[PDB]
Amino acid sequence: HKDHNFETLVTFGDSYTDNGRLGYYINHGGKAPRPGTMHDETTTTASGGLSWAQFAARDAGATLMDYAVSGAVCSNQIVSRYFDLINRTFPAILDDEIPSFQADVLFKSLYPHRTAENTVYAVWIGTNDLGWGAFLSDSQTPGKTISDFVSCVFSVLDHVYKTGGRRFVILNTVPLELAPLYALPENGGTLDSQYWNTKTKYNMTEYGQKIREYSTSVNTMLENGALVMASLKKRWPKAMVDVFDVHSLFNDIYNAPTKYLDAPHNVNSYYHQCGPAGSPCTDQPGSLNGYMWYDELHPSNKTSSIVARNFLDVVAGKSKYGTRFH
Ligand SMILES: *[C@@H]1O[C@H](CO)[C@@H](O[C@@H]2O[C@H](CO)[C@@H](O)[C@H](O)[C@H]2NC(C)=O)[C@H](O)[C@H]1NC(C)=O
Ligand SMILES: *[C@@H]1O[C@H](CO)[C@@H](O)[C@H](O)[C@H]1NC(C)=O
Ligand SMILES: *[C@@H]1O[C@H](CO)[C@@H](O)[C@H](O)[C@H]1NC(C)=O
Ligand SMILES: [K+]
Repeated sequence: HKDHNFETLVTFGDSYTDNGRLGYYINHGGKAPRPGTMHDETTTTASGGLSWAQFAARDAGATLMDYAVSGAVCSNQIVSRYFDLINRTFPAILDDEIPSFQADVLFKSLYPHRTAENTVYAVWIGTNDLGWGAFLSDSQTPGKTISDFVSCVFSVLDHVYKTGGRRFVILNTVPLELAPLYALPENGGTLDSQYWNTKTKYNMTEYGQKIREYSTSVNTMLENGALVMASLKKRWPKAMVDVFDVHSLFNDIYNAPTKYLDAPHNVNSYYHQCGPAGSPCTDQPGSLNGYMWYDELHPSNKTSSIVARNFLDVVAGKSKYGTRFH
């Protein structure tokens, strides 16, 4: 615990990170928690267990403030999706998560001693922005591009910086073409999915290559844009900005699953298999620790634990997956 040089982990993102906040919106009339209150934490997330942020905070002996909301995009002004269950859009980072955090930091009951040195701020967003019903189906605000998505991520860091945060980690986009949702059926991919219930009406090869181009392009722009902003444009004076190349880590797990997963070392299918309505559902035999993917879109709790251990290495300034900018 004392081997990790922070006391508080603040996370922004989507269902890869969420530890109960969409559940709050669902159960409280589609409204965020009141300022100075957090949602109830769950230990059963979209991973089938803990999210990476929970593994990381537990191993660091850190308090987790997890503002991630399942379904989120970076900015609803760029692209949004309607969640009928809450009678509004899925919450987004700029529109919903950041305003919550900005209100909460004024409460000592939540943030007893938040300093530039003792708090790490992480953002992991893009899975929904780049995917079906968003940029992949050209559903964004007309004229917006994936370059505007990258600009939004840096705007998240501006808002954190403005509150006095200085230690930033951007987690880049995963290889979404390897998620069974976007993979070809011949390689374990879904047919019609709860996340894309018309997938089989499309050239699945073309859409999977398009999401590879979008994700790799965003990853190039996140790393070199962060370098420009941090090192040339003076955008975050005296901040430390890490980029965690979780894209390479996902490829490493996918390509060598016997090094990372328990039997059956499955990377191309998914543990929890639902019909295209999202119901009914069957779990595969054997351990969840033997699956890269809890479902066709979400990394397993086992994959999430691997993300967490590498994240802590990135925060320590000693990781093959970390690039640090002062
Ligand atoms: C991921 O979550 C699964 C499911 O909860 C965990 O696996 C089980 O762990 C318990 C405690 O060891 C066992 O008794 C069960 O037999 C397992 N399966 C079920 C259905 O409960 C797994 O340990 C978690 N992995 C990580 C890395 O946290
Ligand atoms: C959405 O609106 C319906 C009907 O107006 C209502 O019954 C329901 O409680 C709303 N959902 C949320 C989470 O507010
Ligand atoms: C589907 O997309 C792939 C990848 O671009 C292409 O090679 C193939 O010709 C396409 N098939 C059809 C029927 O359009
Ligand atoms: K610590």
